[PDB]
Amino acid sequence: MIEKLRNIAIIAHVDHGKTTLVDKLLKERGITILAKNTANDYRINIVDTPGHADFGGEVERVMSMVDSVLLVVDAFDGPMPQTRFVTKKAFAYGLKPIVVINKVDRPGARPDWVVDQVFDLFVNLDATDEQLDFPIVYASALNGLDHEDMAEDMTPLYQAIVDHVPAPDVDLDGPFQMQISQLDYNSYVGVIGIGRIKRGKVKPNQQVTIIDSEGKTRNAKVGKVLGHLGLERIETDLAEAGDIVAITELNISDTVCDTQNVEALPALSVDEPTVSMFFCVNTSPFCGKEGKFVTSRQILDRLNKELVHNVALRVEETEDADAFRVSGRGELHLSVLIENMRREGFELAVSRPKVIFREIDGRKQEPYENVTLDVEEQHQGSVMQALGERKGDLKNMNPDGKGRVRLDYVIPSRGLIGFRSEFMTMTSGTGLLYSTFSHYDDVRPGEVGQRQNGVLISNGQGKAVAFALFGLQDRGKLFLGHGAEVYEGQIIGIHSRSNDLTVNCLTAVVLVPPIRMTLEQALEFIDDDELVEVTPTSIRIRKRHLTENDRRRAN
Repeated sequence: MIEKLRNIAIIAHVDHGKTTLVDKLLKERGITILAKNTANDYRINIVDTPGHADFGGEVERVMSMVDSVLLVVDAFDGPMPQTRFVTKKAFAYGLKPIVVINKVDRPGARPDWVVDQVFDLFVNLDATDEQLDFPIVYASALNGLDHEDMAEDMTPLYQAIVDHVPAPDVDLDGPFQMQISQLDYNSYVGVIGIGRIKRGKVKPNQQVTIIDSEGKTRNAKVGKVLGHLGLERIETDLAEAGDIVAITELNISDTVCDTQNVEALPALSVDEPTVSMFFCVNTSPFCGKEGKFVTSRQILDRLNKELVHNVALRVEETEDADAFRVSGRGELHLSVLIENMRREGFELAVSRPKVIFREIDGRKQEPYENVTLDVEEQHQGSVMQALGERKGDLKNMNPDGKGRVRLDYVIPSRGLIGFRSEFMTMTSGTGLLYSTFSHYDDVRPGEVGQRQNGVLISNGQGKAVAFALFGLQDRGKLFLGHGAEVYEGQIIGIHSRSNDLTVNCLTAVVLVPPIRMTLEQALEFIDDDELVEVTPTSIRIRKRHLTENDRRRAN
């Protein structure tokens, strides 16, 4: 069995062979088509390499599993460049191609010319080998010159895979050990851990442990691929692209292994998340009113549905039955997921975006971002200073002659959380800034992403009145204007000092117009003891615990 597995991935374009071609070894799929050839039997998994680029690095994860690749290229045309993004990543994991020139039959094809290209745009693609690049199987659909030529254009192909692809360097014995490479979901089945087995064996009930930390759960059902079809399975062992259920929320990169003498799997590799935040069921006094989906049931079902084709997203279950550790490549990764879940009719509450302090070697490495800001020459001071105050060391400034200046800080994500809102206030809109995650340098040390002020909090359900809002705006700025239905817990504006006030919003009358707190703004605002409650219409900000005497109880 073990020295006769061949694991490859395919690549193509629009005049796709693909399937067609993988159909033809026996629209549409996919993951992963387990062909099987013999004159010894060979299992041949043939995993699909997506033409789309979802995000993060979906293709990276695919090639965790495989040891070579099919590169189908149209003879008619030649290797066009959604093939290009993949094949780049395909050589980086040091994989040997098998080029396949499709549809040489069809009467306007340039089979040689193609191969001239399939080096050219291939030698500039880096490898560096190949060379071979052989591979080199001239296929047909409806199956002359070139190779062979040319019996039943079907058997030679089988030989090409088995002679140049090696079986995967894996260990049948030791413990059990599998990386979750891909991951998909169903509304009864659970979440399924699609993987290729790195060590050992899996019975369907067969207890195990899961990692980054200490998730231990029993197994249930463990279906392997077989044709366009995953069948249930009494046991599948090493090397097989075998796909598995019941464990958990199970995640990408996440790894399995015997609950004895193991732990764990490496390979980050470049998609790992930088920010945790809690998504939880809306427990407020509008706790199901302004929009439809609200059961925790509903939300996780939704969250896995993203988790599937969101490679950057990582969802975890809690000590709470109603909450979840949603993690992402960014915060703007999450604000999206949230905002979209608003527009779908979901109603949920979210804890502030606390970062991910991972740790390379000894010291807490934490995440950093290359920030760039474009401002008026007046603001420079008002801007430069505040970022310094956020542990944002300065790289460069290219002051562009006009009267503006460009500033290029690097900051810790931890430290940039909040800034966006205050940056607009300094520059009064003429404040062009955005950043991008850069790398994971060492911790800064000191507590930094922390706001000075405290909030004004209403003390019961009622419509607001200027008989309170006109006199409370002598304490700070308000998030609401006249006649908005609030509750005991709704933060309703920032205070001038750092203490919080449990006030009454209820009991020329000119209220200065309030603040347009956007979703992201309210995320980059709230404390560890506060929450953002999102309905499909409204954005509400509150306190984790709701009555003044419930806050006293805790703090």
